[PDB]
Amino acid sequence: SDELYRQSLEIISRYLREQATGAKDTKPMGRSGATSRKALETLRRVGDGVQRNHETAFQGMLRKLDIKNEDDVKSLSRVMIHVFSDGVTNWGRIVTLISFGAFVAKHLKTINQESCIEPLAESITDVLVRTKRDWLVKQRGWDGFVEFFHV
Amino acid sequence: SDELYRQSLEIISRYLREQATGAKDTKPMGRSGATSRKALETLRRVGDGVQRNHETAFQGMLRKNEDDVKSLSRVMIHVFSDGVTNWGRIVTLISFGAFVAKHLKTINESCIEPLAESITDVLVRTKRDWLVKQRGWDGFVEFFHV
Repeated sequence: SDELYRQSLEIISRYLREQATGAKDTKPMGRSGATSRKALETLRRVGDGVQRNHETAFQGMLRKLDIKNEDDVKSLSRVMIHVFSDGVTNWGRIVTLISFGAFVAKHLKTINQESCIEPLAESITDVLVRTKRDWLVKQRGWDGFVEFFHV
Repeated sequence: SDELYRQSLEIISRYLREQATGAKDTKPMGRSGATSRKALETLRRVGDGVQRNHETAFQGMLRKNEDDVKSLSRVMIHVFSDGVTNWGRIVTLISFGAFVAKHLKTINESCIEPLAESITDVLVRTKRDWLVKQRGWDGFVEFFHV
């Protein structure tokens, strides 16, 4: 029973699969579906923006990770943990994480490997919920996230 | 970070340790150590009781080796999800984990810590919100007061 992990995995998996397939998973949202939806919109705008402002960096990182199969998607946990846990915990870091997640998912759809898009998301979630939990709790979670990127 | 995971891991690992070796880790606890110590004392009491009452079933469960310590995860998750979510089941998990730790303290101490990490992982993941409720280990000690 980890609501934070549940909603996080929902939003993240939805965004990473939507960024790849190009289609919107119109399936009904779970609990706090309003927050999840708004979070998905925020991630759409801000996330795509980040993917456009850091194309070179994401491309080079993807080239360096060399993700060709599911075992690689399993192994990238350590490096992800190392690079992400820079100690500096800001929402821009999170959005960067999920956006590169989406980039990687796109590549994983380019290569015949949509089968790896779902576990990847989990890994991402598994990091964000473990490394920066108490922080996320203190920032009112996704409710803060949305409220942070309001224009 | 995850203070719940940290404190839980400390308490669990230290109980499994003290039970497996007989010695104590005199090194002071981390944050909210006042609660962690009492949690360890409580765990000593009711936990040793639980073991001393469920020895047989415990002896049966271990029948089904550093390569399998990362494998007990699944069956532990399944069996833990079985039954109602009460403090007694958590105490059961920790006590049994302590006995399993004893087994490793006899057949070979190298596999105790990853076991503690597994226990803590299952507990704090499956019963996260229930544990952030009950004020955590504070409520754990409040449950078995006196």
